[PDB]
Amino acid sequence: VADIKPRSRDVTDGLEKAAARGMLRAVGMDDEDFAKPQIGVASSWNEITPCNLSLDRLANAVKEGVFSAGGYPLEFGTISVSDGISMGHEGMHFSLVSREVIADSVEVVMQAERLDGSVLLAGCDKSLPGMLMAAARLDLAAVFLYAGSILPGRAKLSDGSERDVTIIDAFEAVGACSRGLMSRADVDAIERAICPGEGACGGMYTANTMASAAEALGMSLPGSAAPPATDRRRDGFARRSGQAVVELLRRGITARDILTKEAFENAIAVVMAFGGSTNAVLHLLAIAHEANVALSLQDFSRIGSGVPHLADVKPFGRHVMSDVDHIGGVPVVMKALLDAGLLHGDCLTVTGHTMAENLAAITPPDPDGKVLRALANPIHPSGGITILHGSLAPEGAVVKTAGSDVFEGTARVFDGERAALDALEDGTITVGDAVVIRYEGPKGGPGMREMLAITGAIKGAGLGKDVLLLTDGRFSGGTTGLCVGHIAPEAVDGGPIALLRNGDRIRLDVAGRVLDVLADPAEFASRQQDFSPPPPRYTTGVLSKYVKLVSSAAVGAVCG
Amino acid sequence: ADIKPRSRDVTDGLEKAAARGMLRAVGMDDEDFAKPQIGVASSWNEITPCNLSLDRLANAVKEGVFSAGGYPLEFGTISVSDGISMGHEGMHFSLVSREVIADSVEVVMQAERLDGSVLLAGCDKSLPGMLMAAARLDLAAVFLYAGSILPGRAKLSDGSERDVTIIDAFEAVGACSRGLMSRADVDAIERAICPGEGACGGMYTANTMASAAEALGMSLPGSAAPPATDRRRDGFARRSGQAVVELLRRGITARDILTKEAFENAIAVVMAFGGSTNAVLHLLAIAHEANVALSLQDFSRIGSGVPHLADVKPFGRHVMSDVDHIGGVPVVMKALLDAGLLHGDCLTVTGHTMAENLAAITPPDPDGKVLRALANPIHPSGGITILHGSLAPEGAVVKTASDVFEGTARVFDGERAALDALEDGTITVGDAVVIRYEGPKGGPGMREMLAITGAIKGAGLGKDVLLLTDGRFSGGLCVGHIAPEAVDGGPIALLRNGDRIRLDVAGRVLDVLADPAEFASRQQDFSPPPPRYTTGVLSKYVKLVSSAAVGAVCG
Amino acid sequence: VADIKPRSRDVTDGLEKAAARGMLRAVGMDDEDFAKPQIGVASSWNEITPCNLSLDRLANAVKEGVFSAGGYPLEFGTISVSDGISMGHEGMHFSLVSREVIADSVEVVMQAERLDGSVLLAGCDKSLPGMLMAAARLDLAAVFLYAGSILPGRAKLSDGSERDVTIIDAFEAVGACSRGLMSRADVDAIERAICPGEGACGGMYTANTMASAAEALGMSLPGSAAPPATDRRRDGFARRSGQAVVELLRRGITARDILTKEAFENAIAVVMAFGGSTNAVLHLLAIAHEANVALSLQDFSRIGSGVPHLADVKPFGRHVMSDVDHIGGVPVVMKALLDAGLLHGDCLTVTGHTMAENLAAITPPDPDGKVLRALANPIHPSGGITILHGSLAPEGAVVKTADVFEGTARVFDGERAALDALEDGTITVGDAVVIRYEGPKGGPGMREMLAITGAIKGAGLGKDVLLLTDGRFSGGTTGLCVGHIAPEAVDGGPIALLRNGDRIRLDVAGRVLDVLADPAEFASRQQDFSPPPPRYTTGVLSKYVKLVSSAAVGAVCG
Ligand code: FES
Ligand code: FES
Ligand code: FES
Ligand SMILES: [Mg+2]
Ligand SMILES: [Mg+2]
Ligand SMILES: [Mg+2]
Ligand SMILES: [Mg+2]
Ligand SMILES: [Mg+2]
Ligand SMILES: [Mg+2]
Ligand SMILES: [Mg+2]
Ligand SMILES: [Mg+2]
Ligand SMILES: [Mg+2]
Ligand code: NA
Repeated sequence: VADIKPRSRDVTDGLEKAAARGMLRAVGMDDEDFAKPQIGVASSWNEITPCNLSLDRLANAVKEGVFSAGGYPLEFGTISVSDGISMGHEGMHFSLVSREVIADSVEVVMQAERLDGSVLLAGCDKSLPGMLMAAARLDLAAVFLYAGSILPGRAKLSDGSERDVTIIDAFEAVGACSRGLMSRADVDAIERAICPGEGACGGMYTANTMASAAEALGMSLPGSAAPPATDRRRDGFARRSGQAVVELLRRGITARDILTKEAFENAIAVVMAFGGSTNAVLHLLAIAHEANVALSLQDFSRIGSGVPHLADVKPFGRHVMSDVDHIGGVPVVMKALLDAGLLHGDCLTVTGHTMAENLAAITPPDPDGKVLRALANPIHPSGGITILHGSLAPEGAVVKTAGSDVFEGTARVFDGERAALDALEDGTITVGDAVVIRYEGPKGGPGMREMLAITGAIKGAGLGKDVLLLTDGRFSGGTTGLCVGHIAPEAVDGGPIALLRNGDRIRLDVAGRVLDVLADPAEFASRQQDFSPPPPRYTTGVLSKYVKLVSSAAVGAVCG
Repeated sequence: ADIKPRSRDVTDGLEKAAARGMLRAVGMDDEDFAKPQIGVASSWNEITPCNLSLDRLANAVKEGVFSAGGYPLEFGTISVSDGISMGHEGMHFSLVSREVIADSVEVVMQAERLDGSVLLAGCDKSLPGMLMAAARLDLAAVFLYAGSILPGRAKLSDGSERDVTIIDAFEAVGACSRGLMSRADVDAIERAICPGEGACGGMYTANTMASAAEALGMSLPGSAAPPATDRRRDGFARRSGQAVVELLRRGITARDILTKEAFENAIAVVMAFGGSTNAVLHLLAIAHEANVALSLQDFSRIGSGVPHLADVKPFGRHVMSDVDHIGGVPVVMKALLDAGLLHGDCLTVTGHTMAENLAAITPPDPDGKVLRALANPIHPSGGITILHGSLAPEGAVVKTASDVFEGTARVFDGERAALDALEDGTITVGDAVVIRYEGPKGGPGMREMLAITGAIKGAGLGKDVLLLTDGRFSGGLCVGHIAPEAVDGGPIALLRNGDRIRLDVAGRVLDVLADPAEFASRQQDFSPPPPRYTTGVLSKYVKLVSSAAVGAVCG
Repeated sequence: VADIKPRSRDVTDGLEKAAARGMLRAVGMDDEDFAKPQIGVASSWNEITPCNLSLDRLANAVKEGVFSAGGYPLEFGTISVSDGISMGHEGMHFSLVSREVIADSVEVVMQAERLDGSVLLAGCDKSLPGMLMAAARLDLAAVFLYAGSILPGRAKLSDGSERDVTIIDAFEAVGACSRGLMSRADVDAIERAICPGEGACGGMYTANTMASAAEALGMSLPGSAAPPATDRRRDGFARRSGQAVVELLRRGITARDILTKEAFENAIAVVMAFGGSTNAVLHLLAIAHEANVALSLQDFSRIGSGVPHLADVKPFGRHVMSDVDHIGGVPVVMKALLDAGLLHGDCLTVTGHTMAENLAAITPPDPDGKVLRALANPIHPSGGITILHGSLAPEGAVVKTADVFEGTARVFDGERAALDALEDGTITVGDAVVIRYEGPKGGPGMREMLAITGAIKGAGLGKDVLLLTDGRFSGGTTGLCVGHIAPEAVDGGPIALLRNGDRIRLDVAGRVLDVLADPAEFASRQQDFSPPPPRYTTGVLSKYVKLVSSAAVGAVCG
């Protein structure tokens, strides 16, 4: 039978623990509490971004649930950054490393205090995988709860027209204004509308994709991802999350009993079915690594080839998470995939029951057909994300799936985004070019920046469907099937992307899953002698440490 | 000066429409884009009493920043309990918390383009973690302490009444296991040691570093001493938010304040307070983060000229609330300055110098009981002694509560083997007890070991044996920080059972008295154990951490 | 120059104030804060209703504003009830009395602590006029800030239809279900959608009406009413409210400098233009009484005559307050009224500037034409509200209008007797149904009855019967529902002398409500009138009944 106190007997039990008991009294524990499991309630609450604002009330509601189930909760805090506020300046270099700092933050507190289990609360992009990575690493009972999505805003423009707007509409408005196609007054109108109050980005970006993936991994209560941050149903999910973690301790269940290979395959299938963020490839690889579970880029290909793209969601589709909530949330996609034999029903979850048993209990409706397509009428018969291999990316790369044709182009090679933006401004990027931005990898950037300026400018210059964008970094906001990221090995590791020179020919076959450089292997291989990595830009502090310890993007840019 | 050295990246120009749009959703309006943005970094949590006051104090810092025309944005970071972590595997995760906290503040401040910070900490390692981030960022930064816990009084079965704390609970446990105290009396002490919010009241790491923060000029003068439960801390909080905005108006940043001279002020004040040996490790690391040259020999030099004045636990009688009653940290600082043992011209977070601050607040002279006048010291020199010599070529640290101490080496790989030996009677009077592989890499995490110090004292061998480690000690002669550590093939790794060790306090020497040639002939036989932690924060820490001799810095 | 501490030198200055200073240190004041004005921040925050949830964060942002302007804020709390959750049970008798308890609560703290000025924060119906009454009564610098409106919720029905719903839709769902016209599943779908999270009722009920009235009185910052509770623009209005109260102290401005006759006329005009709640009549009469300003039911008639219904907003219209916010909020209505000469521009406000000066500074757009109509194309030519007098209501009555009814009286002592007669089939087409002993004293608490209006409406009798009370009515019948009949039955008004068979006439155009029995015989019955004994002989309602005035003067307690 499970010990409901697998760690906290180190601080509560026996003559020798008098000093620890004396300190725990001073945070409120009394005689009756020392026999209870201790639950760490880790919140990335802050006011530096709206994404995290709901986590204060939700952590409180988690503590109420832990108490309701006979546990003792202890709240603590960790950082997040704003993936939105950090865009367009030096802060973009500090987004992905925040993931590592959050996972380490949770590990250190849980290990130091000998807590038995956790509930982990996150809002903004990198804090979700940061928490899930800590949960995997610790292999204690753990429940993940999301902040919830922001509500959509509506801009009134100068011509009397109106549009629903989000972050991307603010960046695009700036671009329209710079090309003389939009007034500064109309950029102002969009700015005032995009973010009304608390909640993470409403589109299918990293936060909503990973909140959906956490339901799919069985690490969040089914139905918990979709209700908006402002919606008090989140409070109920919070109290039930605190109750659930105490029951996992009673069962002797830990995070690695839930994070099995099959649970990761269920996350891949759900992310493929939502046309989730390509960032979910990086994060799910990293979470598998932290859970000591074998997972490769090819597992993404294999599962993704069998799962249709169903969700018509921003940024590439029409709808936002509040619309997915309205038609029944993530359980609708999970039930559709289970009924089609595309989900492992027998995966244990944080309910203490299997994915199939959870879905039987809540009986989601069928896909509505607009927000989530019917399985027989999908956006694409296979996954919303495509994994590539070939001579340019022998350790793999990722691209959002298109309808389209094969692309061949003459390589145009840049060390960093700034160089490519300059070349675009000077007219040296034209139809048929393959634009290659290298030294943007985990080590090269450093931090593997999500670049939005080059995709924005290519679209603005009308070159959206005529140019191929390729990077060892990441892209946001480009044309489906024409922005390739995560090219491994990255330039700093002397991968083929580092050997490229202006004029080399590149071929991308998305349907055939191939990204090749057309140069004679022998001739191409011997330029290897000339490769030299630029010296690290950041020689002190968190980014200097990151560059020393970080792995390839091909295995999730893990540091441990 | 430009009052927005950073935040123009998120508030200014056409291109910042998206960042402005998100900043409106945390409550900023049109008039707030022109204001400096202050990160208010709280290590608040409920896992230890040390951090409980930080929630209301963060709120008061925000009120201060608003009152001075800034815009504060609160965020959280971790802290661990140095007390609750004692006696189990959690002790391996105490020191590394310092590095995670420093990184966490750097990440938020760099990602969000904030102009300055107010940094709030309670428990041992969170104070140096915040100070290291401030030094590393080189923006306007003010540090504010959670404040001390109130002392609790235990009534014992024998009608006795004593003020008790963590060490009193650990000692009670030892007394009870040796049949010299009832379980009833152990329970009475348990119930009294921590009544509620505030850090340890003795001159442990937290109070030492809070005092050192005033001495660095990084905290408002007088701010360290008021207890966590006292509402004067709220006024210091509001004045801390006001102060950071004024630093922006004057274009002052942390490295303007953290000069070599400020570090020598901090060492002076720590020596005078009988401060924790942990302050050696933390000030070396904070200087490294400020790009300021600071070495163990700097500690020895300042320490030679600065007497121990504070009669404070654990060595003395009083706690920080007693220090508060008689005028707090500025009383020690004025006494040192008057004697020419403090640099008066050091710029501080007030925008004025240490001398100008002390002139403004006119602290009283030492009271004679809680703080001694200079002519009347507890010891004529600093409590913290720096050693070198053939066993510690890169340095070691000992609290000298000044003769030659010796022993035949009894050598253990980790604390457990030393305790097993004490239990088997194989440790006797005159032994030099060496616990190696407890360094930053070896432990890993350079534990502050309490089990062996407690067990030796409990066995009556306290004054009869020498204690030596490449890790750290709490309670109890106890030599720590021995460098290079065992994992790096330092002399401590070559020691064998029987080697003669000599500690010479006067000469500042810790020697192995082996023939140098015979001793060096042992190097070929050394091989380090493989890392115990192969995943997570401790596998990373072992890969990056420096020698304790330069502060166990990671980057 | 005005003393910026008109009250707080009683607790900070002089030898005798040593104790008071020592206590203020313990809430955080240091030596420098004793020279600052002290601002009471009064929050009706609670969790008993969603209406109040935003007030915790907004009270915090008020404090930031006070600190930003050199004041020292001290937060304290008062009650509020839920006008929604109180509906349908004995709790309804405790709604209006909460207004008086809230007013007394703020008076007590402000007078005890010698605070210089206040920011008052309210969300649910009765708490807004409670706070405004306290502000008028104290005559210190005061700024009012609303919680903000709830967001609209979307129900998907078994039908496959989708509706935006709120409380009335939940109560009508229940009526439709018990008459076999809606499934239980669809009632549950509506229940789940009506209230997503924090905020007050989104329609033009008492809260939104009084929040709009507060902007029109000059007691709230212009544009502050309309932004939803969940919208962080409310935080900016909170910080500016804290800044505003300190600047009122610097200028020596107090609440009665702002609450002039002209400002109440502004409030009446804005309430009429919004098709606002008839409860606004009761509360604006009470606020004017507390402010020592002459205001009568006749003023509502005079101003109401000249102001058209502009806002196409629930419950009458289609839209909710978030829609009004989208098109530029209450300032759009106030500028429209100012330009048409239907607003007094020279009224001093909590900005320290005039109503005209404020609207010039923020330049609201013109009415959009859908949510807010231009005056050229109003919904109704005159105000939604009609004031009546006559032999049945000598001290007046109030009816929501949109023509001449004559009927035989069917008389009930209390709503329950009327509901029983409807189920019995005793209430029929042509009846003038009289529910008496529901006034301030009679009820007690002048309940807003929804059960009889819903049951009559459900029974298809809406257009066929006249509903009359000395209480209040909530919801329409799609017919005529006359409230506030004064004097009330307890005070031996005509309503108490009525008997089964008397005839009654209601002439909306004539502003008349008459009992058509012969004067001489009707008077003859006064000798045998005996009021029932108070049901509540203990506690707050026993004290309320002893002190409350006529609804004709706002049901004030003195
Ligand atoms: S920026 Fe935080 S979730 Fe998008
Ligand atoms: S345990 Fe936290 S300061 Fe002592
Ligand atoms: S019930 Fe509170 S505003 Fe309607
Ligand atoms: Mg909280
Ligand atoms: Mg992102
Ligand atoms: Mg197991
Ligand atoms: Mg707080
Ligand atoms: Mg310590
Ligand atoms: Mg400088
Ligand atoms: Mg509050
Ligand atoms: Mg009401
Ligand atoms: Mg006056
Ligand atoms: Na570049």
